[PDB]
Amino acid sequence: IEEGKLVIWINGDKGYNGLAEVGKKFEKDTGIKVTVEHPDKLEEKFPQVAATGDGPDIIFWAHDRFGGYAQSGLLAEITPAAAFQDKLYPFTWDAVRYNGKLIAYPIAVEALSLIYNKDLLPNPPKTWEEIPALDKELKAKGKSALMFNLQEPYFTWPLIAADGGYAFKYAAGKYDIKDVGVDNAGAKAGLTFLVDLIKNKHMNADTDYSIAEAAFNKGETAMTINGPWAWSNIDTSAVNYGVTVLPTFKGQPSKPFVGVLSAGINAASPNKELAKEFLENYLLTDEGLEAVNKDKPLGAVALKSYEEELAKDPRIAATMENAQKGEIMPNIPQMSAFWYAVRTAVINAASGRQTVDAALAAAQTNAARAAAQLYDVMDAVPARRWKEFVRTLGLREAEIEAVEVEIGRFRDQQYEMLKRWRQQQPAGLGAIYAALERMGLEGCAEDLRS
Amino acid sequence: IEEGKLVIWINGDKGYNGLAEVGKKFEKDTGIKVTVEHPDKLEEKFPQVAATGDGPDIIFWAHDRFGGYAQSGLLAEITPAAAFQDKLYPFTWDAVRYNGKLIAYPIAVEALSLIYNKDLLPNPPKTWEEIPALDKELKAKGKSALMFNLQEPYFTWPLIAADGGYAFKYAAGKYDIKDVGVDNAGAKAGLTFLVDLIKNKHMNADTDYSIAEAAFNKGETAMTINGPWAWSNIDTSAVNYGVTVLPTFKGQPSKPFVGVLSAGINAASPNKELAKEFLENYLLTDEGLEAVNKDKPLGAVALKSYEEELAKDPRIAATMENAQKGEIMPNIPQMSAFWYAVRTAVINAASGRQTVDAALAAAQTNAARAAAQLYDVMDAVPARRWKEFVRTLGLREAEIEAVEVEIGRFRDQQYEMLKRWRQQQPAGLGAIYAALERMGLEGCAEDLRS
Amino acid sequence: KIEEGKLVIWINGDKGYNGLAEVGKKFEKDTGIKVTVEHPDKLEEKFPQVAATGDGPDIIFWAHDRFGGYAQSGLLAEITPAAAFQDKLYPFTWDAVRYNGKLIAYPIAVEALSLIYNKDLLPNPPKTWEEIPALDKELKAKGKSALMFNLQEPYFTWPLIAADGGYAFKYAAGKYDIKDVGVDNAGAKAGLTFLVDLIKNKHMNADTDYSIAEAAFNKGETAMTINGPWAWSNIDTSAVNYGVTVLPTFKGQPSKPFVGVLSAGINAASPNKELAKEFLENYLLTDEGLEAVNKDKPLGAVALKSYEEELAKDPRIAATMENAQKGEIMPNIPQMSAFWYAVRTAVINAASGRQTVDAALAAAQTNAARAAAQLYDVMDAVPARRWKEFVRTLGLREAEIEAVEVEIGRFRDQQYEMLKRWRQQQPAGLGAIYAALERMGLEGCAEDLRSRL
Amino acid sequence: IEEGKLVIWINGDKGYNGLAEVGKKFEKDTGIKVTVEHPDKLEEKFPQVAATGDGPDIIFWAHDRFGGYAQSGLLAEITPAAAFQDKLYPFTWDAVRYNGKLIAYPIAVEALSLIYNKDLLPNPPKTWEEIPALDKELKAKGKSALMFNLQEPYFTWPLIAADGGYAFKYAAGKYDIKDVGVDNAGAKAGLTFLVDLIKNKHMNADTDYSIAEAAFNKGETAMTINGPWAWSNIDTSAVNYGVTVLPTFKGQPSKPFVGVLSAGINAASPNKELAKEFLENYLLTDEGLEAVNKDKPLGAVALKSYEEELAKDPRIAATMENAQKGEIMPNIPQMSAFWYAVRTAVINAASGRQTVDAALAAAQTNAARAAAQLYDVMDAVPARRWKEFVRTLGLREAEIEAVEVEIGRFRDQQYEMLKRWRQQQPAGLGAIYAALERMGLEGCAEDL
Repeated sequence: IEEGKLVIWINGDKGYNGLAEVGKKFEKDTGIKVTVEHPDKLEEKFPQVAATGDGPDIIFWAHDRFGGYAQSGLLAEITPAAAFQDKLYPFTWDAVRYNGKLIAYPIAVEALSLIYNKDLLPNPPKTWEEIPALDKELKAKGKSALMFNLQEPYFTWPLIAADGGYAFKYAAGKYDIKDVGVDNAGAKAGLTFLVDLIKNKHMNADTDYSIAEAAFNKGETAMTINGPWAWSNIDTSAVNYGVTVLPTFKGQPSKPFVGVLSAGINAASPNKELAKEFLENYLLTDEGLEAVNKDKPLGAVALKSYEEELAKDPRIAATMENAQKGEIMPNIPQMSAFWYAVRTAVINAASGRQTVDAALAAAQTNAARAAAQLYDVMDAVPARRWKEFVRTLGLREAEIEAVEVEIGRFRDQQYEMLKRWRQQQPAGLGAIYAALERMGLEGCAEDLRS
Repeated sequence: IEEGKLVIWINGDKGYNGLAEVGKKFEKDTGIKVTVEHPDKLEEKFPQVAATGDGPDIIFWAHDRFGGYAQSGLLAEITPAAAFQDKLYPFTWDAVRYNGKLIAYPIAVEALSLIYNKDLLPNPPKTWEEIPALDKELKAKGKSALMFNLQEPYFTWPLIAADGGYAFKYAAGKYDIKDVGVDNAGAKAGLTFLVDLIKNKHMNADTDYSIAEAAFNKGETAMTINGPWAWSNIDTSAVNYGVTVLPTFKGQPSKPFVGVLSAGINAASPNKELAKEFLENYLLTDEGLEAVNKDKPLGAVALKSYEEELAKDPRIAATMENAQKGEIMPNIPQMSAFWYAVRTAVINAASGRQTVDAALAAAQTNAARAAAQLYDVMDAVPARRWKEFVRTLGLREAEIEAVEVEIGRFRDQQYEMLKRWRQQQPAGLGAIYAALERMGLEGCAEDLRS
Repeated sequence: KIEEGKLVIWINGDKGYNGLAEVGKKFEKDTGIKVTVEHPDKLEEKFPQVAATGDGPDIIFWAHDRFGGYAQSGLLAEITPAAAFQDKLYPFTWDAVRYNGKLIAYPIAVEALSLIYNKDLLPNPPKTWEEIPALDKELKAKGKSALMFNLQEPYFTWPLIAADGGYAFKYAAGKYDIKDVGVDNAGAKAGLTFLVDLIKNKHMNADTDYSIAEAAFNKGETAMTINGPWAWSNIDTSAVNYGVTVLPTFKGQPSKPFVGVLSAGINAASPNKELAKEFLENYLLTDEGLEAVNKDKPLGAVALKSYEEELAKDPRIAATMENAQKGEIMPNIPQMSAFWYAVRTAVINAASGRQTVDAALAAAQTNAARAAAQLYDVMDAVPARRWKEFVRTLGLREAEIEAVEVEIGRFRDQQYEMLKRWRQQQPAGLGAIYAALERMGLEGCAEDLRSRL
Repeated sequence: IEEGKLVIWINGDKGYNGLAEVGKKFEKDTGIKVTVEHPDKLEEKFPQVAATGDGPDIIFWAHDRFGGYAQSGLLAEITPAAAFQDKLYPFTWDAVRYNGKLIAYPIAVEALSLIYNKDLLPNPPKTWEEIPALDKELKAKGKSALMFNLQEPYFTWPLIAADGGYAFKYAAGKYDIKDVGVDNAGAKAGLTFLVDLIKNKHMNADTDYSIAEAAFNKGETAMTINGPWAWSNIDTSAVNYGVTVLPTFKGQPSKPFVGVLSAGINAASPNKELAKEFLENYLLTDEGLEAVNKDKPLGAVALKSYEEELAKDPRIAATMENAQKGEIMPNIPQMSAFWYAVRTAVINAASGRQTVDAALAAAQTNAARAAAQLYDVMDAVPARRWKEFVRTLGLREAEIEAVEVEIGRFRDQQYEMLKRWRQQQPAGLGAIYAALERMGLEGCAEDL
């Protein structure tokens, strides 16, 4: 990397024009040129260019991917003054911590909230338990009380976690990966309540993001569950809506997963604290944070001073309230195995394939097993290119030869090769992604995101 | 296709500008404007657009692929006067014959020849038997007598056929498919002679086209076996070279396979007698072939009058001499199973995996079975995209479901789907290729052309 | 190496082999040539193995469907009965022992499904399938059901699927047209849709099998079942007072059960074909010879007319024959195994809801002539680790094995291509796979595969 | 099990009639009837019948299988007085030890030795390094110096271990599984010496047990490597032979694996006090051990008093000398993964498919991986009976469904089921054997 200069990588949906503008208020005080760039698959190019010792000085992305980055040492430890740490809400620091050391600056905070049609329903329920009675009263007008995406567990989790569910237990600054909380009594209570809504025809097991977003925006439903990304389409529609706290369940808050957009500094940067005075004293200010929000809104932000003027908008105040009541999304890569197991479980419980107890007991076991993720990779790559693929991944021929001399069948060898490769190299630095391009299988890469 | 104008498709390695000039005098006498276009992957685009009723009026391509076209009735039958057929060499007409009917006009003919470095070897051997002694005499000089591609059976076939090998017996104008000649005494004699060269380290089994063309063009070897397509890179190269007849084996001539560049006309063209007036009266003349040859050389051509002037080049005289000693390449679809079988046999014989008699006995049985080609397709497509692939091929949902309800395991379903599909749609109309690009997996497409 | 100047008969152990032996020793008491009757185990599968060598018995007794495979591999001699003798037996029975226009066996007995009803729970059995839902309602108030029969095997559901116009393969000229299957036509959809409707209206269960249904009827828990004459013995032992009658009509047309004919063929390698034709025509296919076998174990209904109207004084036997004349002869071609496989998938899937009726029958239509499913079953019946030993024991040559392995890479693909190539040289089905698995000490795999035919 | 009675299970290979005589001198002094029985594959029936709480009171078997038994607690812990333990050779006690606890009584000792034709070679070499030079001198008379089984690593191991090979490190009473020693400099030295013998045509890579036994018994070779089980077939032949210490390599002794025939007591026996009184006071004595030796010879025994009388046979003294210079075979179940890796490694080095260093580096990794054995199990069971097989093994339906909900392909599911099953049930209790027979798959049982 070139020294005496700052280069920022920001996602293209974000307010990159306003961000660069803070860089000119920074550059006329020191003379440091800021070029902000919005490459694509930035999250996925950054760890590959950074493993060489190259890339940008500051990386902007959601906090969950920063834990994988920090595991292979691609992010520098940050050392904000204790006075500066009190300028941001404390839970945002938990999201940007990895094995006891801070690795980035929290910027904006995002969580699900309850969105309701003010015309069909002036005062939304404060408890999940009220919703079945209110759905019956609304079905007399061809309306329903609540529709939201029941296919992805991100949307059903706030209820499954309210009474005591959790993904991976967090103590001592580390996530215990063999301590998952989807089989406890609280998760069973939440999923059973969600399953009960479906058996009492208050919701349909087939509702997905599209069906629910259409229903709410066409006035057919009184409430939905969605994040600030969906506020734009509700603006276009004629619906007059409000955003508010998620309903309690058994008296406790729904816990949506919280995602924190964060600014990390490259461990291979020579300008490490010339970058951090830009973040602490020029961007994480009331003035500099407004330049980015006026380009494209950040939603709710971690810096208290600017949050208290943005929270003059009840929508943003609600998002923050829901975030402070929620659960920080773990920044470890094992979160993918968790989503896979929990998604099968909610699908299976909602349809009757499994009881609630069987669905969650299976998800409990399968949340720590990585096999399913590997078998999917093999079936995303054409078998004629299997050996080339893991050579390109970086598994050395000694390990390859060790597999081939005792494993006979071809598929068995590939699984054993991929399994042993994942045991040497943790996810996720975009390695599987980077390999498919050097083989000319971007179509296969493409599809393996989905 | 538009009526009252001609569209020709010719490959880009061919002299399309000179052909266009022949097409421009054609319009000075006719008023019919002729457009020459050189799309890529044309062998594969033509049968797809022609099944539509579309495409060009005339298609220029190697005669072997016209048998598949003619199998689906995609090319118009031609009936040139006997006076005109006597203008071209008689064996070229056999190459454009299919089910007793002529389906194209022959243009140029090409076959392998012996290419020798006249500096390291003034008088090339007339017999294969001379070569071991001459390799000894040159390996004391750090060079070798002969290197040629031993990976593709196209190059080894002239020796296997000399003493009595043949692909499918040709009697009365039709190929007997339950009569294959790769297990006879002559084929075994020819192949063990080639294996013995390897066991005496006069050649090594991993020489391919790249290795051998480099070796000859940098002067490391005295002889190679290659076609007229390789002459120009030898021109740019510093080696002073000659071309002549292939060596005999056991006193009989080597029999290379002959390929004929041919011009068929679209069975769905409304401009068919305008197409046959252009080929018969303007292109297949000394003047029209000279226009294309001055653009890029055709090599040896089928029209006797112009071949007797091109043959003042010993290079071209040799190519025709070798073609007349060889055999026309069969244009039937079973030729794919044949090449697949024979390539396995030569590779396995040259490397020692099999004895000569076992390699040829297998190639004999496997010569008519196309199963192997289907299994390769399965491992060229990622299993995640299988169902989209056979839908895109045109296999209907009733047949896909009929397979899945009866056949349990995944690979078995994959094969049964393709098998049933190939029974309704013959090869090779470029269906499998067109489907893969249209899913955005050309990476899989190219690797399957390979 | 068969014996001359002697007769050896093979008959199944359920049949009356002692009675057959006396007509065979009464045959000798006029001829001087003795007949040994033998009831081997799995005779049906040992015969084509020893008969392909040129050995085995001179006469083979078995169901007619099993003889078409034999006659295609030339293991049975064409028979030449006089037209006068040919007129002594019911005409449709001769259709059953015909293959490529030539007669290949002698018909002896006839057997088909019938409607079996509890005379105490039900004085008048319904004569239409359409009556059954109303009468089932009426018995479910008394803890009973109207009708239970095996819904796992399509042999038992076919009579209803065939009533309104279903058929397996159309039989014209002297051959079955294999590209003319009749399980997707309007009549099949009507019959199968009626049967699924019985299930979704809780008048029957999709999981009823032969054991469940025989138990229910024989303990009086259900008023009707559908079964053939083999099951009459267990209903006799039970206390149930039962009758046998014609199957119900559907849409006004008769139920069409499949007809099976027990037949006597002669070994193509026997030197005693004239001695065989002498015994069957003049000693067994007579009223004595047929009463001697019926005296040991009942044959049911018989093909020779003179004796049938003597047996048909038993209403049970009269009903099986009436039902047989209303049905169609089971095709004796080898594609019938693929047919059963396809239709059984279809009835199972329609009755359980995995498929709609339109789709279940459309798939069986396509799959009715394809044999691949049976080959993939064999691959998963043999442990992969013993595959090469298995195909050697079948008789597949090493050149064929090696030719597959050099061209095809993946294991399953090689396994199928070997069996596929093996089946192209050796036709189905002479029980070769069964005999090979036993010679390796894999009887467990052997039976587990016979469990499925 | 019946109380006030002894039931002993011994293999039909051993002198069971002589054992029963020791068992009736026990019945005339106590009044306790002893039945000795030789069931078939008792090795596999015992852990199945012992887990219900049944089976025999005393089990006689090779010490290797007792570590699996002790891992599931099927054998009683013994605590013989130090006075008794001093009557047997001390290394034999290490073989009947598991997690620091004694689990059986050592009876007999067995190890490979160097067998030489005293006619073709009066004084055998004491050194492996002498053998190439000595082979050339014998190949002038159509003979060879040495042929032995090179397909099973049991026979090649003594030389690979001489200069520093080992399977798993033995700390104080447990084998460290994150420490395998077939990649070290000494293992490479021994295996390279053996490959060199092959590349210099002193041995052929295809020699197996029969070829080597034939060659030695037909007089065509001067030396072989084999155990005392082979002395009888060499007696039958006309060859006049001797038995001696294995050759040293780089000055250090060859270290063969030693196996100890041992007597364990059923954890469910109500007669454990009577079992130890029979073994301590009646069998493991000079009187009682020769009563079984008269029936069929034990070889070398663990009891010093009686071994010093049998070691009057130079054949037997050599067997013991080789065992005291060798190492006890580990009784842990991970030894199957070890042999699998090492057998591939020696084969591939001997054939040229791998270099010595690569073959040994591969076996180093693969010695701790059990995947290969699971895949082999799947291909021994017909796929139509995979799910029934995993039920019969004892994997519970919740774990089966957890696989079926997430894993798509059938082969993948059975592998995941079996791997998870092996992680909740250790080897080797003969479970896979018991399951295959209860399904009617005896062909599948034997072949496995």
